[PDB]
Amino acid sequence: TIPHLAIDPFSLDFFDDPYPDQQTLRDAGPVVYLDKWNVYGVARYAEVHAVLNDPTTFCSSRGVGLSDFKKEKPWRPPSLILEADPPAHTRPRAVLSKVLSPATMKTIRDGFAAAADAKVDELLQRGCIDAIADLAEAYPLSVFPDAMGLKQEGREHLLPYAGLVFNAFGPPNELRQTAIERSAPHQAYVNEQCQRPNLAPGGFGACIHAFTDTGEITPDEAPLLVRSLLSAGLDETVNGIGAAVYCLARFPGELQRLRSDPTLARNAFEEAVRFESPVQTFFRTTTREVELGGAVIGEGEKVLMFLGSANRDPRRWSDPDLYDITRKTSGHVGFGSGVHMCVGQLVARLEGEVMLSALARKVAAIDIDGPVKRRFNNTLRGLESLPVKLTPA
Ligand code: HEM
Ligand SMILES: COc1ccc(C(=O)O)cc1
Ligand SMILES: [Cl-]
Ligand SMILES: [Mg+2]
Repeated sequence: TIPHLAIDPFSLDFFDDPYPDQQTLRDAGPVVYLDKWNVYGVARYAEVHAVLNDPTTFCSSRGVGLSDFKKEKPWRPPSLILEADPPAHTRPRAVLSKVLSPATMKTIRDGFAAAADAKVDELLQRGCIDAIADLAEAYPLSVFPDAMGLKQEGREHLLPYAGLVFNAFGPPNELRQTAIERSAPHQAYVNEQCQRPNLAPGGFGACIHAFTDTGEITPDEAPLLVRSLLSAGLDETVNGIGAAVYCLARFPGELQRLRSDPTLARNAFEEAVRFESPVQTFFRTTTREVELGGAVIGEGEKVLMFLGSANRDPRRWSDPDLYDITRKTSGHVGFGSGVHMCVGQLVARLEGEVMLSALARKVAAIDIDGPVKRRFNNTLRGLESLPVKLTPA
């Protein structure tokens, strides 16, 4: 009843061009079985959405990577939020929600916007730049470590650690094993910065610690919760901004619409998140036997959700392969859905909005002018190098 496929969704060949294989995964059936890794897969929008919104059956506390925490040891102590189910999930989630709240966005918006404007003006003086290293990476590194309240020393470990986190959700292939091997210096840096004295008062990390006074988290929970914000947030946002720049270069009509109404910047970034889905995949583990789209899945089984495929499923989206900055993007699963839906989504949207606003107001054209290179990661989709020439408005 369940079709078995040999597609490896963690192979370099798949990362290089995943979209034909994603259609094969969708059209095979609502539920497939991937023989390469012995997991179930759901690639259509309806089942991916249903699984995300059924946390008592499709749980997160046994890991959201391939590894089942009931069978194997986690490579680092489990996240208190990502790798937890309700009710244990609830109070750490509430703390991060308040630390990254709408009210908090007011305190950082002016500096985040000012840094984006300044970066675009700096890049316009150079003309020919790498939109990853010099923009998609440089901009988040210029605002987010400061807003966390990190010291200057050691920040060279931040991008390597985020790459490791997302490679470690994958299967035990070369990308994962290379990342975890000799990763101790990255872990040691990150764990040290999670201690209260190393976090600047007023920043995100210090505010997490301040919530230990309230009873929502204990002081011994706060370092692991800070760790969540040094794990998530950097690489996915880098990849989303780089994909937006790529899209505005490949779809010049959409850059022109954005230039004509810069208030479309926020939705232009949301559409980039749907289009690219920087987080391609996550797993759940079944807590009981369950029927899903006619498929009977046993207990204790890993279920792979193709978020990127769900965001391109023609059963749900018109012209899913087009970048459309006025698309009604509500309902996309690029940030997840349900109790775990990205608690950092307002920070992500702020960074993406203000960068795309700066481009909309200052740049007349974005032309690819060098070899484009893909960045390979077991969980993240994104570019390594994007040489462009920026023409000033
Ligand atoms: C475009 C950028 C981003 C994308 C595509 C993204 C994607 C996601 C997705 C798909 C989830 C759901 C995980 C699941 O269901 O298991 C998630 C959760 C989460 N994200 Fe993001 N994220 C982004 C930016 C950020 C930022 C900027 C931060 C921090 C400031 C962040 C921190 C988190 C955390 C802590 C969670 C766990 C929430 C929970 O389990 O309740 N992410 N993210
Ligand atoms: C969605 O990606 C992540 C990765 C790590 C964490 C965490 O370490 O809590 C949360 C979300
Ligand atoms: Cl760590
Ligand atoms: Mg400082």
